[PDB]
Amino acid sequence: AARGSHMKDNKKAGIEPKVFFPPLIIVGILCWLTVRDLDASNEVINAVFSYVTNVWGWAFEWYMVIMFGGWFWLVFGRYAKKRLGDEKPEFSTASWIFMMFASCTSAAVLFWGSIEIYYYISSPPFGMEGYSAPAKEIGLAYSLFHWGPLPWATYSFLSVAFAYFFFVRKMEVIRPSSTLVPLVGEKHVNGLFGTVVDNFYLVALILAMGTSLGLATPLVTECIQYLFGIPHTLQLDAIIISCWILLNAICVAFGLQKGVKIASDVRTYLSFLMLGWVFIVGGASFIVNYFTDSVGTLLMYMPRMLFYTDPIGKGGFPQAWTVFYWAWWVIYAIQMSIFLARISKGRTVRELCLGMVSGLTAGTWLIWTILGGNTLQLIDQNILNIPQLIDQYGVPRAIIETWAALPLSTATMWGFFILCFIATVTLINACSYTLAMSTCRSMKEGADPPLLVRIGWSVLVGIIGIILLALGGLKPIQTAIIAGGCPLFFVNIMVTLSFIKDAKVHWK
Amino acid sequence: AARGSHMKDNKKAGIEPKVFFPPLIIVGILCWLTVRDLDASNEVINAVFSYVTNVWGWAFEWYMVIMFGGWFWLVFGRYAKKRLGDEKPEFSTASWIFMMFASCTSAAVLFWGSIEIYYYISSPPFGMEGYSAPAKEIGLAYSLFHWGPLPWATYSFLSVAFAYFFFVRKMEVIRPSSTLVPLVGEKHVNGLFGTVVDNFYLVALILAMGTSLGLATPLVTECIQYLFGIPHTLQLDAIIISCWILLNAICVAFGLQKGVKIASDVRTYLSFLMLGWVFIVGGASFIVNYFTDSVGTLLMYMPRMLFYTDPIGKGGFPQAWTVFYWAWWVIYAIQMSIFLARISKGRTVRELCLGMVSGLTAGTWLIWTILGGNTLQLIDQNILNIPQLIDQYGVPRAIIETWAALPLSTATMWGFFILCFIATVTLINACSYTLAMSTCRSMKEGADPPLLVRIGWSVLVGIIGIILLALGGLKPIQTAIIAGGCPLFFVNIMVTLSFIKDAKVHWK
Amino acid sequence: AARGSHMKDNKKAGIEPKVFFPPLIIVGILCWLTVRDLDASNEVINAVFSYVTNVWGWAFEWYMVIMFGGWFWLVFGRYAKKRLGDEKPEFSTASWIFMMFASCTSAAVLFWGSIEIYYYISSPPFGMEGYSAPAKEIGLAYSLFHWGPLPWATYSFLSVAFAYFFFVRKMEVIRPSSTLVPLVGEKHVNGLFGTVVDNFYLVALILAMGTSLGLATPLVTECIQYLFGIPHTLQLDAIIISCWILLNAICVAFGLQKGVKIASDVRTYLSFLMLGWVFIVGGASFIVNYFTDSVGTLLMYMPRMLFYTDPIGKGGFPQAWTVFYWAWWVIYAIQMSIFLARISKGRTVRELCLGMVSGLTAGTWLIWTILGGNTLQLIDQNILNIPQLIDQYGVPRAIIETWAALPLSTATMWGFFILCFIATVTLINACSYTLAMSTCRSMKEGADPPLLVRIGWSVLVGIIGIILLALGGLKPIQTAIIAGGCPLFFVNIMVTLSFIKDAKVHWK
Ligand SMILES: OC[C@H]1O[C@H](O[C@H]2[C@H](O)[C@@H](O)[C@H](OCCCCCC3CCCCC3)O[C@@H]2CO)[C@H](O)[C@@H](O)[C@@H]1O
Ligand SMILES: OC[C@H]1O[C@H](O[C@H]2[C@H](O)[C@@H](O)[C@H](OCCCCCC3CCCCC3)O[C@@H]2CO)[C@H](O)[C@@H](O)[C@@H]1O
Ligand SMILES: OC[C@H]1O[C@H](O[C@H]2[C@H](O)[C@@H](O)[C@H](OCCCCCC3CCCCC3)O[C@@H]2CO)[C@H](O)[C@@H](O)[C@@H]1O
Repeated sequence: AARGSHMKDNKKAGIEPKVFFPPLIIVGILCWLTVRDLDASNEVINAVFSYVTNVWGWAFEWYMVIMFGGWFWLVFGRYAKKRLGDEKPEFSTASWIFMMFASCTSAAVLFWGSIEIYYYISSPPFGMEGYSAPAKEIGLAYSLFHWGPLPWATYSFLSVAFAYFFFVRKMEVIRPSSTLVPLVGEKHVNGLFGTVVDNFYLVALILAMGTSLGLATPLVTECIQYLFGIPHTLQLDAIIISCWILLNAICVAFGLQKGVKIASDVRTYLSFLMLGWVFIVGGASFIVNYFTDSVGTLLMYMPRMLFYTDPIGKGGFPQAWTVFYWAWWVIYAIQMSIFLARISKGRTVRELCLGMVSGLTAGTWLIWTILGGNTLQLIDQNILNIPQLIDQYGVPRAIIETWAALPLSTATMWGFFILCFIATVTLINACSYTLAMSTCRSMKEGADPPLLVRIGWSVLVGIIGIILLALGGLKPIQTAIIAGGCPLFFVNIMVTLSFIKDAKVHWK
Repeated sequence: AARGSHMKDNKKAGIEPKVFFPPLIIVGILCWLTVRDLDASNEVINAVFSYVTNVWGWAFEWYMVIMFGGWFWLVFGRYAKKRLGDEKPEFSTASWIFMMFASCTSAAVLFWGSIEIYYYISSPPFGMEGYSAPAKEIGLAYSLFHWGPLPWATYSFLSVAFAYFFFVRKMEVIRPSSTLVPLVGEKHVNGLFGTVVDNFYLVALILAMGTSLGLATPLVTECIQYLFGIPHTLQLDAIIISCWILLNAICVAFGLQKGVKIASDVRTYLSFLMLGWVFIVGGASFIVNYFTDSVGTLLMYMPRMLFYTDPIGKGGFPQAWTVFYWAWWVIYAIQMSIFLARISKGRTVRELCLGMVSGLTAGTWLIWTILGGNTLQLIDQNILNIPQLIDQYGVPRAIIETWAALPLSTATMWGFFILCFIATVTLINACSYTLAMSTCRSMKEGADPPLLVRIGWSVLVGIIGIILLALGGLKPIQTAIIAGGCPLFFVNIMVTLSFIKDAKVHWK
Repeated sequence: AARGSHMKDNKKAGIEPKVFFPPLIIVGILCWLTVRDLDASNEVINAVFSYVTNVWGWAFEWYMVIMFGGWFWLVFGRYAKKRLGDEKPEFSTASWIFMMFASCTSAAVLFWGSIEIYYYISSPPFGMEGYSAPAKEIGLAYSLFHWGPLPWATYSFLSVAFAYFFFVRKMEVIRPSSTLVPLVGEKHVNGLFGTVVDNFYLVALILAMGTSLGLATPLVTECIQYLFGIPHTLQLDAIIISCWILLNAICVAFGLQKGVKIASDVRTYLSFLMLGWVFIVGGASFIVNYFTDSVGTLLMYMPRMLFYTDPIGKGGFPQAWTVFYWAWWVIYAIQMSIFLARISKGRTVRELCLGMVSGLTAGTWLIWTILGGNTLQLIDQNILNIPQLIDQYGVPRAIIETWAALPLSTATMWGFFILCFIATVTLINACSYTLAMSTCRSMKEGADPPLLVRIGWSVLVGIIGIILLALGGLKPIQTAIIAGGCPLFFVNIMVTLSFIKDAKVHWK
């Protein structure tokens, strides 16, 4: 225990058993149990989904309401004009929006963007009849709601909190625990409380990352089946997941940050090209008209959508969608808010709140109205039988089918194939990075994490994906999200309370 | 006419014939006529209800709209930051809310809270079908509307006006007339104009107080019938009303202010216990879910509910409920606003407007969603046949039946019995006090009113209750409220105009 | 080319070939082609209507949304407190409102005010059933929308822009082109760009003026047929149009500005008398109740109405009405905004925005609810068969029939006859004035335009009316409006961008 041991900040690199082992053990144990009996796992998975959504769905809904309220408080309250770092923004306002407008590009987004409208239209909210005109007229509006300005505004409290911690308090924050000192004290932060918090967070994050794989993988393999004729099987999925891991491993080992960043740029520009293409050849005039109509419908129904539980009719719509999506929002809040904070030094509180909500919803509104308007038309015109395609082949095939129904079919599918593939590479890279940084001992800033830790995490995330795929269907992915959401409900609130308490003292 | 007669402020105690005799004569004459022929009275009662609501319902609706607008003007306008008395508030912000949150406890509230949803659900607005899902889905929302933030916000103009008169102008105000000097001048105030105004007010108030009895009494006697087996009759009602009068008389004569105040505290805490109990054992999960859903529905329909007259379909919904309840709101505005003003010295205008609307609706929202969600479930599950119970026994019995349907039935009914009983004691005490103070000569501050005047008024109010009960049903109570509302429509407006005019001069 | 030619501002009077000839040629050519084959013109007219509304209707809708947003920016933004001229307003606030509240009086307003509800009720939006209760309950609300605070608020940007140009920049502005210097530069303004802009504007205006005639004329002749027995024919219409032209010619030639102004005053006061009469004897109680109900319905549906395209059901409602009316709004924006600017010197930006929206909607709300509530009742009670009347005689006859159905039938029709007649005289006078001023060389301020130019334009406008009448029905009038609207979509936006750019520099 010597010598010269406590004569400075820690300054050495490696794993921190505090937070490295428990996640590994917990996710490992869960994977093993899931695989023991896939049919009984699915039975429990379904019971967990139904229980949380039906019994605690209301709390997820009130969380979004409160956070939405917070956005107004930030935009109009005492902090509106506070600068987040006295320096000038490190980006032009345009590159700043472009960076948000770019982070919207993802594989999960192409998944839900392409298919969620089919579900809204066939099993409508508010007791409407499946496939009726009124079901069709509310379909996109409900996307504009679940992926619009309201959900994005709920990230504002956390984004401002983190930019305040980074740039006014000048704290290095990696783990949630590090922001809670104003709230519970250093004893609790550094003790067991802060350890549990950080471990619950990491588990939720790990599961969430697996779900991203679980959704992105089948899209890529359906593209592969369509383009090359290689049949989509669970083995093809395990093969592609392996390639991503190896690719990641080669990128990390040889430190190709430069190349990965360029890939990130290509995915962003390909996204624009692909959406623009779908718009131009998918029925531009209908899409513009349908979007316009859906805005007014969204504005009218919004308060109804925000507080919807269907307690009389019990059709289950809010439970299946709103609660699940809100859990998705809650799971990714800290992660997304940190990234928004980082690109926002020098901006004012109100500037951050207005800009992020503007640029981010532009991104998501565009994706869901173009892909959703395409899908809706294909259903309307009987070009596809989506129910039949799903019952036979699975959801990912039905999605690929909405893409291949467009002109220049083979070229279009090349575009999408490339998009979903690079997106997943940059997602794996980013995922492995975050997990490594969060489970290793405090290391000098600007330094990359221990390589073997980083690769090891990518492998565990890949395992989770293949199991989710083995389990089959949407339900396992949805329940992993709902599960992770439950703890992070409390973690998110704790970080914002911590910010609010600190700000009383150091922001006046 | 001497001597030394006008060498100071009046400083002596007794009745003021200006305002003591006319009310007595008017209410006496009305009681006598009503009793002459109960069946013809009821016929006229019904015709007065239908006429005012159908022909002048729109004016009651626009009154609430304007007053609601005024709330925004107060919160965002030139007066927002004005303090109501330069002193520090005489209560902590918590005890201040608790005092509003406490004034919500009443017998009339348990009456309407328990039953109004049955009516909304069986004879729905907007042409919906009775007992349909959509009727059930709007039922609580319509309670959240009639007893929510909008009606409470309409008291803000009067509450601010009175706190301005009490604490900035330092005027002793008892009667409405005393605030009108800036508006019509001292001649009119002290002359016939101010006398008519104060007499119309007192008559409306007297009728309104009778209706409180008329509603509270049958609840207590249904509790008595349930608990002790004593059949509910008109004679049992006259007996209980007598006991309240005697109780009041003993409390006043021996000056037991201390004890009455403690009773007030018990009723407040019993209310919390009873509502909490109903919530915990009445279907907590359904109640939370139904409340959440109803908020969104309320937010969506609010503008429609605010301006509703049903002029095409003529189903009569707004006339039966909204207009009647708005008359109820209008009748009690001055009284409630004076009480809100008194507990608000030292608060700013905006503080008063935000706090009262927050604390008061918390109180009323809780009462109507718990009691209404209980009742709705009992109807849903066919535990009770409310229509049958009402046709056979009357509304009060159906209400008691929703309470007795809960676990620990006998204990629960003891809780409610005690609640409605003490509530009525403190209501009678407060009622008799106000009437005495308003009909007697200006007396030195902090002094209790002439005892025989005070008891005499409690007796006249008791008479009005027993007649209302003799008349039977809801209609007589509703028409007395609508009748009183008509004059006070103009009185309320006069006080706020008076405040607005004065404030131009003395508040800048 | 001499001498002393460029030693001052131009200072001489006559036509400016830049902008005098092209309009004349273009409208002349169009008139001639239209008349060549009335049945084929109507076929093309119908195809132009369907194409613009269906394909580009969305752009008209987003234009109103953006302009509406601008109103909030003006009321709450950096310019809210800027004064439009440092002088004191040249009118009392009352005479200022009265002047807006007066400009609402017109023949076109009596036309649409009287009949549009019949169309809303018989061919309802949102897939409702014709003549159903819900169709009737939304009917007036849709008038309150198309002629309410939202459309009036969209004039605020242009009204503020022109008052800024007139009173802060002290520029003489007659033609749109003259405001674009900050936007495109003097070269473009004085060159071809500014010439095209001003010519497109003048053509749109000329067509629009013809439509006013095309609507006002048949109302007057139906009144003439009703009162005097003279059969309504195309020849009677050509005769009345001639009388207006001659009347105008006599008024202009002998410079009877005084008398025309008095006529303007009479029309204003007659309007009040006629509306007040219709209200008092047309079912006051129903009208008050129906208006109240319609406000709440309007507030609830507004966001839905604002963004409505009906892309699924394709019932065509928004295309037939909203898009057409928005084109009407767009066509008259510059003209109306100049007039609002002129009567608003010395007012602040926010004052102009609040006052104009308040006074103007008071005017239009009153007209459409009184005339629309009258018409609705006549349909409800089966006093008239409007469809039958229209198929047989045309729309103008059905309108006159709603007026003649009121008590004192002969006197009422005298009132309306006089109203529509003087209204059209003052409209022709104002129209001819504007066209003259816009097509003639810059002349010294306060000077009347060349008389023969002024009369000549009134004649061309009269021709356009008679052709529109020869074409028959509503469609030609609607398509001329939609046609003119398309160019002025861009002209309106250009003036506001020009104002915004200039204001950055000279308003701080
Ligand atoms: O004096 C103490 C401080 O209080 C203020 O807080 C206000 C802010 O000034 C004010 O902008 C803010 O308004 C937003 C309140 C929350 C509204 C939530 C709803 C917004 C609209 C509909 C969705 C929900 O309300 C806060 C209090 O409720 C501000 O924080 C400071 O300006 C002020 O100094
Ligand atoms: O200059 C004169 C004074 O005017 C102001 O009054 C404004 C206030 O500043 C401003 O806050 C207030 O806004 C509320 C207007 C009423 C809105 C009613 C609607 C509110 C929202 C929807 C329900 C109805 O409007 C008033 C005028 O309409 C304020 O009284 C002062 O700040 C100011 O000095
Ligand atoms: O610092 C730069 C300037 O920015 C401000 O602009 C604000 C204004 O202060 C602010 O009042 C204004 O609010 C209105 C924004 C547009 C809202 C449109 C919606 C309004 C409600 C629903 C219909 C549409 O937003 C502007 C920016 O979006 C103001 O122009 C100045 O006060 C300020 O100095």
